[PDB]
Amino acid sequence: VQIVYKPVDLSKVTSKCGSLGNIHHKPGGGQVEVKSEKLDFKDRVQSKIGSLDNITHVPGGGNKKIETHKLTF
Amino acid sequence: VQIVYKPVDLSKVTSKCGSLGNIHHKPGGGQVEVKSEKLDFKDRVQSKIGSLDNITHVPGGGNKKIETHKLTF
Amino acid sequence: VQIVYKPVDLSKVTSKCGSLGNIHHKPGGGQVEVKSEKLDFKDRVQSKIGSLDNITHVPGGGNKKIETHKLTF
Amino acid sequence: VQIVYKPVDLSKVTSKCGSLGNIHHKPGGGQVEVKSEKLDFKDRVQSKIGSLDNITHVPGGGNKKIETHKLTF
Amino acid sequence: VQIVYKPVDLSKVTSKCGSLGNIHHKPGGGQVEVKSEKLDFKDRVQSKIGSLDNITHVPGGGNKKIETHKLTF
Amino acid sequence: VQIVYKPVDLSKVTSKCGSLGNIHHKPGGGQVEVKSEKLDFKDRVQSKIGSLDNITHVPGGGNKKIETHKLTF
Amino acid sequence: VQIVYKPVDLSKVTSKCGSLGNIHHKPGGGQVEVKSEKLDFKDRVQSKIGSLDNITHVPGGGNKKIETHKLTF
Amino acid sequence: VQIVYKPVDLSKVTSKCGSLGNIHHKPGGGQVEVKSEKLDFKDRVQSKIGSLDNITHVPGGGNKKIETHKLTF
Amino acid sequence: VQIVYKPVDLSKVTSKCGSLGNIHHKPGGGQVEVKSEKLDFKDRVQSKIGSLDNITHVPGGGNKKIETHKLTF
Amino acid sequence: VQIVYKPVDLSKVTSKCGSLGNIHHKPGGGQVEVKSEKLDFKDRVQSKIGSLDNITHVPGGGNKKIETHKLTF
Repeated sequence: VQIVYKPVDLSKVTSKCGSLGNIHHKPGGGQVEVKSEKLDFKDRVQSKIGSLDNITHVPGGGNKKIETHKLTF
Repeated sequence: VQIVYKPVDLSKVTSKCGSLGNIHHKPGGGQVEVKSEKLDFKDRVQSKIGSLDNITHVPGGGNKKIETHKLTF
Repeated sequence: VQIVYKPVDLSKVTSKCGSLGNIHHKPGGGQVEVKSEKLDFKDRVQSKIGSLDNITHVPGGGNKKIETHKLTF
Repeated sequence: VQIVYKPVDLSKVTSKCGSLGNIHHKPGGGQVEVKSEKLDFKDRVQSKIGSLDNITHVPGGGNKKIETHKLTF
Repeated sequence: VQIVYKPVDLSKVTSKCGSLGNIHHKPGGGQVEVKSEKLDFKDRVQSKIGSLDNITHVPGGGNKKIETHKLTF
Repeated sequence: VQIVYKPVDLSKVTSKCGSLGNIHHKPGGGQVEVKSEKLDFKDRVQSKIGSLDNITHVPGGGNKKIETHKLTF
Repeated sequence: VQIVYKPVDLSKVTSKCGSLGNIHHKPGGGQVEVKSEKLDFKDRVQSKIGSLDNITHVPGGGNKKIETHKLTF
Repeated sequence: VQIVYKPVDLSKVTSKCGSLGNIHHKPGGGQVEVKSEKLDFKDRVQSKIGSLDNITHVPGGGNKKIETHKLTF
Repeated sequence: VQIVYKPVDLSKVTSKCGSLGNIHHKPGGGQVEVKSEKLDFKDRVQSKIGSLDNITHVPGGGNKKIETHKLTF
Repeated sequence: VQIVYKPVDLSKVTSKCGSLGNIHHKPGGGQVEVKSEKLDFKDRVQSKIGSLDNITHVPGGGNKKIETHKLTF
């Protein structure tokens, strides 16, 4: 049994931008109310309960390359 | 048994932009109310309960390349 | 038994934009009310309960290439 | 049994930006109230309960390359 | 049984930015109230309860490369 | 010339209420936009321009008696 | 010329209430925008321009008696 | 010329209340924007421009008696 | 010419309340923006420009009697 | 010419309250921005520009009697 795994990746993920700006984010407050009793989180649990979040994200690039290589024998 | 895995990727994911701007995000508050009793989250659980979130996302690029390579023997 | 896997990808996903802007997002608040009792989330569960979210997304590019390669023997 | 794992990655994830700026983030406060009784978090649990967070993120680049290589025998 | 693991990575994650600035972050305070009784956190638990955080993050670069190599015999 | 003005008022305006309650008022926000140029208000002018008001009025009584007595010679 | 002005008022404006309560007022924010140029208010002018007001008024009584007596010779 | 002004007022404006309470007022923020150029207010001018006010008024009584007596010769 | 002004006022404005309480006022912040150029206020001018006020008023009584007596010869 | 001014006032403005309390006022911050150039206030001008005020007023009584007596010859 002979297994050869040799994928080739010469790809390009790119961007160019002249001018990025004059970005205004102005949230008018607000009310969040959460009521619960018992929280039992067992395995690989990701959670957010009760939030009023404000996020401004302005990267010059922000490009992504995600890759998975899985070989199982 | 001979298995050869050698995919070739020379692809391009790209963008160009002159000017990006004059972006206004102004949420008028609001009310969120959540009531529950028992939360049992067991395996690989991702959750958001009770939220008033405001997100402004203005990347110059924001391009993505996602790739999965899975070989099972 | 001989298996050869060698797909070739030289593709292009691209964009060009002169000017991107004068984007206004102004939500007039609002009310969200959610009532529940028992939440049992077991495996690979993604959820959002009770939300008033505002998202402004203005990428210069925003192009995507998604690819899956699965070989099972 | 012969297994050869030698993937090749010569990829590029890049960006260029002339000018990035005039970014304003001005949250109008707000109210967050969370009530619970028992929190039992057992294994690999990531959580946020009761928050009013404000995040401004403006990287010049912000590009990402994420890669996983898993070989199981 | 012969196993050879020799992946090659000559990739590039980069950015260039001329001018980054005039970034204003001005949160209007706010109220956060959290009430609970019993918190039992057992293994690999990461959590935040009751917060009003303000984060301004403006890196010149901020690029990331994350890589995992796992071989199990 | 003899003028006699002597009206007699022994009237009663009354109310009785056992229990007043469980009153819920929950407006779902909304948008109001008003555009004008020149406002010239000269004499005894009462006005409201551009509003999103919410009024809850729950008096135990709220009874009124309005009376005008005008004698002109 | 003889003028006699002697009106008699022995009236009653009253109320009785056992229990007044469980009153909830929860406005969902909202947006108000007003644009004008020239405001010229000359005599006895009462005005409100551009508002998002929330009023909760719960008097135990709230009864009123308004009376005007005008004699002109 | 004989003028006699002698009005008689023995009136009663009253209230009684057992229990007044459990009153909740929770505004969900909101946005108010007002733009103008020239404001010329000359005589006896009462005004409010650009507001987001929240008023909770819960008097035990709150009864009123307003009276005007005007004699002109 | 004989003028006699002798009005008689033996009136009563009153209230009684057993218990007044459990009053909650919780504003969710908000945004107020006002732009103007020239404000010329000449005589007996009362004004409020640009406000986000929160008033809680809970008097045990709060009763009022307002009276005007004007004689002009 | 004989003018007699002798009004009689034996009125009562009163209140009684057993228990006054459990009053909570919790403003969620907020943003107020006011821009102007020239403010010319000439005679008997009362004004407030640009404010975020919070007032809690809980008098045991709070009753008022206002009276004006004006005789002009």
